[PDB]
Amino acid sequence: ELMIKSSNAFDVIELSSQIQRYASLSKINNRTNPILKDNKAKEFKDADLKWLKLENCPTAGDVPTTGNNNDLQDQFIACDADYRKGDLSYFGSQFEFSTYVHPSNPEIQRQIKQVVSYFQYRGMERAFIGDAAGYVISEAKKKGFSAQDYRIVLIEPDRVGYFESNAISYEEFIENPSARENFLLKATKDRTLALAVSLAQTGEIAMQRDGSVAFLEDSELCWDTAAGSAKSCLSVRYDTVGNKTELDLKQIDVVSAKGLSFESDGKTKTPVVSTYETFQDGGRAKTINAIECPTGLNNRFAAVVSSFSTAGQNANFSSESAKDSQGTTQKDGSKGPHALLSGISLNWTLTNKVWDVTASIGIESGILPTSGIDSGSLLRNPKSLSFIAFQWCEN
Amino acid sequence: ELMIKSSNAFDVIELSSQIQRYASLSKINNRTNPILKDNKAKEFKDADLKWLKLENCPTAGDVPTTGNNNDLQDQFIACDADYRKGDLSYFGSQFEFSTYVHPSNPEIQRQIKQVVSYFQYRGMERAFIGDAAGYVISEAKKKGFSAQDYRIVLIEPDRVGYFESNAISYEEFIENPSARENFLLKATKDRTLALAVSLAQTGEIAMQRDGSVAFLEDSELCWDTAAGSAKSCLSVRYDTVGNKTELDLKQIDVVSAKGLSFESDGKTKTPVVSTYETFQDGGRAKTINAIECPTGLNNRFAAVVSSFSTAGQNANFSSESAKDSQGTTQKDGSKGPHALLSGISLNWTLTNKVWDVTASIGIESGILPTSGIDSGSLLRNPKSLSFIAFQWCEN
Amino acid sequence: SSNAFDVIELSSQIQRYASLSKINNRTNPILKDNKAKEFKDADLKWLKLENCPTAGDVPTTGNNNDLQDQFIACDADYRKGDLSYFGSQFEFSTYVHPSNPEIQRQIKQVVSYFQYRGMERAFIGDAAGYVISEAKKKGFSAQDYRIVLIEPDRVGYFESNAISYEEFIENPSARENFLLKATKDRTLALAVSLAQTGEIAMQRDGSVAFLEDSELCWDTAAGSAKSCLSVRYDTVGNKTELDLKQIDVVSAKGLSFESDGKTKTPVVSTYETFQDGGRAKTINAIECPTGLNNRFAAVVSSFSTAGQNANFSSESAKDSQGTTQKDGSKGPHALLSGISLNWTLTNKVWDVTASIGIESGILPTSGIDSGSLLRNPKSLSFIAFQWCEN
Repeated sequence: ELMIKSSNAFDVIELSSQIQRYASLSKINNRTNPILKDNKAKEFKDADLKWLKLENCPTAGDVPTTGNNNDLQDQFIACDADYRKGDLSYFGSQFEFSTYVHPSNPEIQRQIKQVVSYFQYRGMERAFIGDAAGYVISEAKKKGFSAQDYRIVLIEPDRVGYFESNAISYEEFIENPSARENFLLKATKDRTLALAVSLAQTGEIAMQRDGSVAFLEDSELCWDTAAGSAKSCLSVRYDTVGNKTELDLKQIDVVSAKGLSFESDGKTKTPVVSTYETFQDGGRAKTINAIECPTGLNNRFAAVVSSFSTAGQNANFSSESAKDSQGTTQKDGSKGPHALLSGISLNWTLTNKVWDVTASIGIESGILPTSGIDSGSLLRNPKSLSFIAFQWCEN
Repeated sequence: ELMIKSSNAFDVIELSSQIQRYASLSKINNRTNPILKDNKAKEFKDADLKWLKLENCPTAGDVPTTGNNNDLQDQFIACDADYRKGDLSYFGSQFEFSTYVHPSNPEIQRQIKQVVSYFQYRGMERAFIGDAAGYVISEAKKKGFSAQDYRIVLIEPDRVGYFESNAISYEEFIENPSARENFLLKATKDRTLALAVSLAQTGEIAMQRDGSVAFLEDSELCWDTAAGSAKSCLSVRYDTVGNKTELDLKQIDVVSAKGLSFESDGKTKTPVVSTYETFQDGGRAKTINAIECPTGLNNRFAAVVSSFSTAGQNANFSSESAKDSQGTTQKDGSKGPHALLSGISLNWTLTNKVWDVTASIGIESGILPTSGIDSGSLLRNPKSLSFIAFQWCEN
Repeated sequence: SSNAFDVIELSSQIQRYASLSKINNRTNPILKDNKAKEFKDADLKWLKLENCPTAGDVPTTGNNNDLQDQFIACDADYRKGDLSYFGSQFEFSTYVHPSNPEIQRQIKQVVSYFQYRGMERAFIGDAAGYVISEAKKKGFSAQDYRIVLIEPDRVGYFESNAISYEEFIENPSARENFLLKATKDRTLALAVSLAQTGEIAMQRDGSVAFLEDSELCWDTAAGSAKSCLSVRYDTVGNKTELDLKQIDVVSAKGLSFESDGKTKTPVVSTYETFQDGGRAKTINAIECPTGLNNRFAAVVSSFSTAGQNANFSSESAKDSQGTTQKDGSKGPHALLSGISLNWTLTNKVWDVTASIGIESGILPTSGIDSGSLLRNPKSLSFIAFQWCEN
């Protein structure tokens, strides 16, 4: 049906839907919602609706615009709009709040709990605000407007707003003539009779792509998966025991990263990675490519002893499951028994994105030839050695 | 007017989406969803909807509050809501579950698989439930819900609720008069004719701040970035081959964390972090500060040999790229050749967030003087030693 | 029924379509031409997927594994109701594509016409009311919102007459003025062109992205700047970062990362010593994530030449009672020539063995240790490292 039964009922919904849209927003035209900057638990916004109009109106409203009148602006009602019309005449809205610290917007100091909008009845006979109410409720459903309560109220002026001296639910106004005229008594001359439209702020508020809206405390971000109907979720939770926040990824079996860094006592590192290393024949350094470091982090390295013997070049330690060790070179150049050991040196230097590792094993004197890779009292870059190389980045 | 059908339908979808919302939350107002604590496979909730109302209602419902009434309390339906009216009248909902361990919530014992909400038909000609159901499907599309999988059922009571004895798809009820009239034939006086609603959300549904809307399977969470037009995305996926979920973060170059923990065969670890260590002059114990462990984790330490010789005090190993080693102290007190080695001990003890590290090197007898840091057959906490200290936390 | 919802829903979808160069990683078909104007028809074949029972025009990725981006359903027909879909008029401008010689234009403008078929033509003002209220509800603005009469043109239609929505509503003289020109050579229609003026929400299908530098945040009791995360692009390193650093601890189950293109898990360590008796040591291999293989490395921590006559199992102190002499008794510690640590993976268990070479002529000629070799000695502690990699 595209025919408007009651123009007035239509207007009540049209205005209400925009009040709802406004109450759901933390930002408007990329600026904080004005209503959220104060810290009182209540505020009454006036029937003239200046507070709902753009600040670039001929008469300037309270709703922020972007830097430029250049761009299209988000808006709620026309600059000249007036809803103080008809039998149900807009009377203003009561906003209720609670204190709120937004995790990322410092300008926000409270959050909307509930918005109660009042539409004063100006029909000749008070009782038939009941009929008026019903057409509003009908029109809500027709226009897909979802409010959380409709009530008939009596409101008196307050210190800075209005309060409800008496309230009766819509249902009990039509379907309970005992409570109905129990309520209309109180309709004295400094009280205003009105339809009250309540909007509760629920978990249904949309997560905006600008990140202006936070996930509720203890809520979860979830995926459907091919595992079936079980959802895979993650969350940020705060534990009072220890007073630390946690990004809880434990419903997921594997977190799969590319680059990865973390902090240890203030310092930033990447996870250590390790390799098994031995020297090649010939007595030269073992060259190991330096890992690539993320921005701002420097290369680190450590070599530690795994296996060793005093055989020097006469060995093969490259297999992780067995060691071949043929003895120490004797003065006549032949392989003899394994000499006794006095020390091991492992040195490393980074040049040009390559680590050069050098080593020597010190042995008892008088065994080795005077000259050569194994000579004097030293086995140089020996094959009779395996080490584990550790690499990581840090700042 | 016969737009009583569309209005009845609006309420059906309104209630059904709140029921679906409730079913998707493991916590409500910071407390475990009451329906997830038990361990049965199914449960039927009653048409009176007490279970869906807040416990702070004049007549208390079962939905928890935060405790502090100052707080915004999330809610699903009004305290005086009653959806047992109209041609499609709420009759209760069937929840099916599977057993479940929540990694961070010990109070949870099961997981919702699905919820079906039943609306019994109170029209006097049964055949016209198809017509009523069409309005429901229409109200569903308007709110972003799927138009598929609606069913017309016959349900009967048993001790734990109502079960379906017969079912036909909305589509077959409409198009296949033979199937329709065969289904209706089983609609005996003892069975309740109902529309079975199980809402499914289209991909266009907005994400909500309570987390109750999950991402579609294979959907990603994406950010615009200064890199240009390409998005940067993460996703949660289930591999049917390995039967594991993965949080794929690889499309991002670096995952940058503060504290970090992970699991290895059921145990919680932090990443190993390492320092290069040597003893300072004088032969005394060394102190290394313990890393700060996340709540619940305990400090671990391991020291491994990197370089060593029998020089004892006559050495400097503090550089990673060179070693100064000047031989073992002889009996006259002068530096001599390097003595031969029998062993190396690295020892460590945790005291008040400090690791006390001691070391010694056993050597052949009859070299060292009889007194001093290096004496007898022992080099105490020698300088001629470098070791890598590994630290991590675990439970 | 759902007429007003439908008008805005179709119009938004068409607008979305219009705004897209590719649909399902294939060129938007409407761009593969060079004409300045095209009218697309009421039956909406052009907006339906090609894989519909009756083929539509919207391309497909080819493989049905993933959900195919779509606009309307295969059976959709919006030619009902008092606001009945009449077709969409697109205006284009010239374009030269860098890689596809068939793309020769880009969209400049689209308007969707919904013809009026209500009992009384005057009631189109009411119908336009529901539409505009729905449109604004969803964060849209209509561009030149107007009621029109259209006649067939060279291409598509031209608007022979038009009245703004406000004029039709607030000027009864302008309205019948317009309404009387409604002859048989024209169709009465609502002309809808939607612009997104509200900020939009993140969506279940993941099609909408967080804005550059947006933070995704969670309320907590810890307060500000402790529960937010973001993806930012560092302009100096030209790298993207997932920034979790506000949160005290990221707590994972399994975890993998890449080192120079290779996938790893973090190394995990244990303190190990051999049991009495010279037997080999078994260490259970950690569980690897799908497609990774086990790695192991043992390194020396403490040792002596005591062999069996020792206890190194305590991390804080070492007992070493000397080397077994020829008569089988405990004597002085022998001198050393080497240490081997060996390991082999067999059926999810790492078998670890060790030997310490020592000076000859000390050990007895038979027994647990003989010759010049200590096998799997107690006088040793090593650190064992495990990780997975591909």
